[PDB]
Amino acid sequence: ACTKNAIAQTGFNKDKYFNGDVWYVTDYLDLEPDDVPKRYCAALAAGTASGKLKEALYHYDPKTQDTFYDVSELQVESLGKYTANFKKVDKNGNVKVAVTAGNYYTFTVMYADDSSALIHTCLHKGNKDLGDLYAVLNRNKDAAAGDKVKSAVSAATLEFSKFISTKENNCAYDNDSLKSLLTK
Ligand code: FDE
Ligand SMILES: [N]
Repeated sequence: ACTKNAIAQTGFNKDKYFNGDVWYVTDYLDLEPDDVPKRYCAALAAGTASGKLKEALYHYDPKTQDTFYDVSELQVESLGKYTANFKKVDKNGNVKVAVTAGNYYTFTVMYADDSSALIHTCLHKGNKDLGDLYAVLNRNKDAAAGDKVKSAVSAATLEFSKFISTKENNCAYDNDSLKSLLTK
């Protein structure tokens, strides 16, 4: 179960975050960490598409090759805090698993600037028991976490040393599919 009410960044700039571009997960912290593998690849694109706030996700397990995409129309709880009822789609947006009650995640943007971010996410999926998952994002898939985002990790009373890097997994991403999924 999730336990954190993450606080959104003061002065969060939604139009900059939700600009349609890709964010790569570079490091993550799962508070119930047999919930996610120690090796993993994820990325997202976030933007407004025909007036609707949307997020597209990509996950890839670099060892098993398990792959999936998702898209959601986000609902606003407060500035920087969203609820996302997801559908699993192929890379082209064709629905594999429709939106369903109880399949949603929340996310909170704790820190963002033009190039980096710290988010909290709480996933709910069927009768699974999942916990809080923080992620450091960058616009550049290879970027080491800088002082702005690391300071935000400390300000959340977390230790960056505990975050697991994605950098050594040979992750390669289909950026074109994340961007195009925003419309789907
Ligand atoms: C490492 C990592 C990182 C991440 C991130 C993320 C973000 C930012 C967001 C998210 C979300 C999500 N996820 Fe995530 N993630 C991860 C992981 C994961 C896993 C392992 C999974 C599977 C689960 C189950 O089913 O069991 C997921 C998962 C997930 C999901 C589900 C999808 C479907 O369709 O089913 C979702 C919605 N993820 N995510
Ligand atoms: N996740």
